[PDB]
Amino acid sequence: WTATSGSCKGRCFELQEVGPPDCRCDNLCKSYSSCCHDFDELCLKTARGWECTKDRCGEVRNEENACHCSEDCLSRGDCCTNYQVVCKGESHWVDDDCEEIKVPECPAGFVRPPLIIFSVDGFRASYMKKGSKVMPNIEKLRSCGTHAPYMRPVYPTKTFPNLYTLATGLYPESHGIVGNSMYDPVFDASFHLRGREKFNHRWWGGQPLWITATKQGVRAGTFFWSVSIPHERRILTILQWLSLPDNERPSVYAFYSEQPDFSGHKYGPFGPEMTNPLREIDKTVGQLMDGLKQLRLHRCVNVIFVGDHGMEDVTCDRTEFLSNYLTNVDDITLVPGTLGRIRAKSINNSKYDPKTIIAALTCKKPDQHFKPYMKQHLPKRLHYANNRRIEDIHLLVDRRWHVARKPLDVYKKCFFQGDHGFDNKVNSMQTVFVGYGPTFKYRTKVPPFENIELYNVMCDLLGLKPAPNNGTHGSLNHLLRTNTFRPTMPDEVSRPNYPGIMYLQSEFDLGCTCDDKVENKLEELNKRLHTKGSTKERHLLYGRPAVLYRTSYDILYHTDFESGYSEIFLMPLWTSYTISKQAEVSSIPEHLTNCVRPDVRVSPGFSQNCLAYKNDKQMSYGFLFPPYLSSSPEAKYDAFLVTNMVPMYPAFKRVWAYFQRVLVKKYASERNGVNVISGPIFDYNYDGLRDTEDEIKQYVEGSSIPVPTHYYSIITSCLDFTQPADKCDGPLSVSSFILPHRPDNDESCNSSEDESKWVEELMKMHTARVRDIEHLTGLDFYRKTSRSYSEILTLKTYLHTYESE
Ligand SMILES: *[C@@H]1O[C@H](CO)[C@@H](O[C@@H]2O[C@H](CO)[C@@H](O[C@@H]3O[C@H](CO[C@H]4O[C@H](CO)[C@@H](O)[C@H](O[C@H]5O[C@H](CO)[C@@H](O)[C@H](O)[C@@H]5O[C@H]5O[C@H](CO)[C@@H](O)[C@H](O)[C@@H]5O)[C@@H]4O)[C@@H](O)[C@H](O[C@H]4O[C@H](CO)[C@@H](O)[C@H](O)[C@@H]4O[C@H]4O[C@H](CO)[C@@H](O)[C@H](O)[C@@H]4O)[C@@H]3O)[C@H](O)[C@H]2NC(C)=O)[C@H](O)[C@H]1NC(C)=O
Ligand SMILES: C[C@]12CN(C(=O)OCc3ccc(OC(F)(F)F)cc3)C[C@@H]1CN(C(=O)c1ccc(S(N)(=O)=O)cc1)C2
Ligand SMILES: [Ca+2]
Ligand SMILES: [Cl-]
Ligand SMILES: [K+]
Ligand code: NA
Ligand SMILES: [Zn+2]
Repeated sequence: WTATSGSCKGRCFELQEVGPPDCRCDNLCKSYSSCCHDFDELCLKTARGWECTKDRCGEVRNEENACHCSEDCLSRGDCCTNYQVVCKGESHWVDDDCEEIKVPECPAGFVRPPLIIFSVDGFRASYMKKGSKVMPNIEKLRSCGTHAPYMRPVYPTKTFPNLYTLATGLYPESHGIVGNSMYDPVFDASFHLRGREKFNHRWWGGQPLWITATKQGVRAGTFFWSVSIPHERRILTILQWLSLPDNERPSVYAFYSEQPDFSGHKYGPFGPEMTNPLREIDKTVGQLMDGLKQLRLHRCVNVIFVGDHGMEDVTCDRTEFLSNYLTNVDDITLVPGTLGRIRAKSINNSKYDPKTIIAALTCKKPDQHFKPYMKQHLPKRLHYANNRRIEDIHLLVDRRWHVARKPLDVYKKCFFQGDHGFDNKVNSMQTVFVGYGPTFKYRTKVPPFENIELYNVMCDLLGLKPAPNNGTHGSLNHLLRTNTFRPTMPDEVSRPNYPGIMYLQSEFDLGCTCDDKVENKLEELNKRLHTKGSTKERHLLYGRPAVLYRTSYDILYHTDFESGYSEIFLMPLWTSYTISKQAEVSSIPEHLTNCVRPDVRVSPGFSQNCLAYKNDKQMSYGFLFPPYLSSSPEAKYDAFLVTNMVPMYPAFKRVWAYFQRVLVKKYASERNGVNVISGPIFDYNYDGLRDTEDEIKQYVEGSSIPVPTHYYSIITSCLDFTQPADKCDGPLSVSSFILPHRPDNDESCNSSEDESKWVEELMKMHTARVRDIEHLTGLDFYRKTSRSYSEILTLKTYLHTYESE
């Protein structure tokens, strides 16, 4: 109930919300059915439109007008945005040359440059180039300020998950808004685009920027605008707020546009109808900048122009139907569209089985345009699993397609030509970032980055301490002229041991054998030096990784590789090796096929054993440093040490062997040498974070050898590929992956073919940031380079995407 009989007199777009049944005058009262009776009349004036004309100049203040052209309007803070242009012979902001803003130029009483976030729904990254002729204001912001060629949204690339990720710095799995539509089984409640449940605070986790600001004494404009408030009015309201007295004036503001998304859905991302929405957004940017200029704020405010996601061509006819795969289609609930999420229609039905639903959906049709996953098997880069609102069964839908339950769902609901929501690596899903103002750099292009990073930067812009989030604070320092955040490297928590030779061969009873009993003073000081770290500068190029948790581990040196060997997990946490352009690939000699050798530096009690692998009929083993890349027949024996062994399903060994035999050398050839760090990952609770030992769900049968959920590799080289990886004077180039360690290759539909037809495709799908690996392992990489730490942070957030131009 609202007693809608109070009044908005002098309260129009009030900043503090009043509590029902008292009537509201804030920019959200409409959405709650709570506005006072006179809200439209007082607060939503439209008379005479949005612009001054020659004949309105110096008019007598008529309070009924939408905006004003009277002499007193500047001091009132309510002129039309083109007032000075029409009536005072001023130029529009867009017509002025750009001039570097070296320092904030702010009216007296401003304690900090205000921040204005101008968010545009569905603004695909290529609109910047393709619509440039019709967006002169946006283009000026872009070329004069700091811009990225695109910004990566989060998955799913829908509006709510992305705007709330912008506001919090969190992955959807952590902030809780995991789609535009959700069921939370704990609440037994559903979240929908339409309706009232979405307003309940229990959906919205983390701490969004407006709450972070308020808690730390920085006042915020109210971020959300009711759909019926026209754009012109939103701008005028922001401009009016900026005229409040110092003690009342917010420092941070948000504008949101439903365009171009609204039209993109109807006409497709490049429909001829899309030009007008782009012109109209540009005109709105023009109104804001002209309005700031009138208030002498155009060289004081930092403006961020940011999108939530792009838009792809998608039509009704490109829909896959679950009714073409499943017999039991009525026993499931599907969240449909550009992603799929499946659960049982009824929790009382004990005949529901996810294993058989997944199998019925797996590689069933030659050109199948979706792929089913258990959520924990989704690419780790999507960070889309650790939330009870995310159903166990997920369908990743190919770009340009939909998934629906039954045909009736599509024609009893072609309307649309655009949609979005797909995998956040998809080119058409990328969106925009421009920063313009005193605190951003001048005429600077920065590489693409992810929208989870922006919260930290928005906090830096406002002098706020960010709540804990998934950005990597300092990774976007290169966007900023000042207010940079200068982090220190995390402290190493565990120091390694450096074991020498301590065990005799006969102390080991591991059930392992090797054909290695064949017998030199010249070459015997040589082997000793190698085991003491003589070649370590070659193979460990960026320092050893730091272990950021409490554990017991040994550094092990070898001719061709160095490893940090965990006495707790019985295998390396990391193995580091460098492969030059010139390196040669050899085979595993016949006599050494099943060779595993005790490591006399490491106790039998802290070693794996071959008997466990023999007994475990499902599980085989692989090696972290690849025997194929040994530098000499003699060095090859090191690759067969029990301390280089890791557990691997036979199906996974197909993947791993092709990576090690073919791909590593291919990259070294293409990149002029590579440094590789590989290792296991254990993430049994799929939270993106390193497991402790007591979280491990699977061991090699009859042993304490834990089975990894994933294997990573970090592959580093010189960005200037004229220099070899091991003699690089400047910036680095990296690509990484986190491959799922699975007992089958059901994910790859072409896996009965030769590994040259499917393995690299699988690896590309599981591309990762070094930072993703850092979370999953508790390791910190690149500790010793000649590069600045912020540069290294940017490198650690880099994702190699494998999309074309
Ligand atoms: C991305 O960045 C984010 C933010 O930094 C990272 O997420 C953090 O990770 C931490 C480790 O997982 C986690 O710390 C835990 O906090 C628990 C208290 O949680 C509440 O308080 C915070 C602070 O305000 C709040 O943010 C939380 O909000 C969550 O939950 C509500 C709903 O309940 C949601 O509205 C909200 O969206 C958010 O949900 C997300 O996180 C939760 C986990 O908290 C997930 O379950 C959800 O799926 C969702 O993803 C909370 O309101 C605290 O209780 C934990 O302490 C336990 O573990 C420690 C280990 O140190 C142990 O010693 C303690 O005893 C305790 O164990 C006890 O409880 C266990 C479980 O019941 C039980 O098994 C034991 O026996 C014990 O009884 C823990 O410290 C932190 O909460 C989140 N923060 C956020 C916002 O998500 C994230 O990791 C980053 N991602 C990556 C890949 O890097
Ligand atoms: C919620 C809302 C955005 N809103 C609003 O005023 O937002 C202000 C804001 C600005 C910046 C923020 O973050 C920051 F500053 F950090 F960048 C956060 C919020 C009103 C719109 C209603 N909405 C929809 O109806 C809607 C629209 C489209 C889709 S779809 N089909 O997925 O495209 C789905 C739903 C979206
Ligand atoms: Ca984990
Ligand atoms: Cl959704
Ligand atoms: K076996
Ligand atoms: Na297969
Ligand atoms: Zn949309």
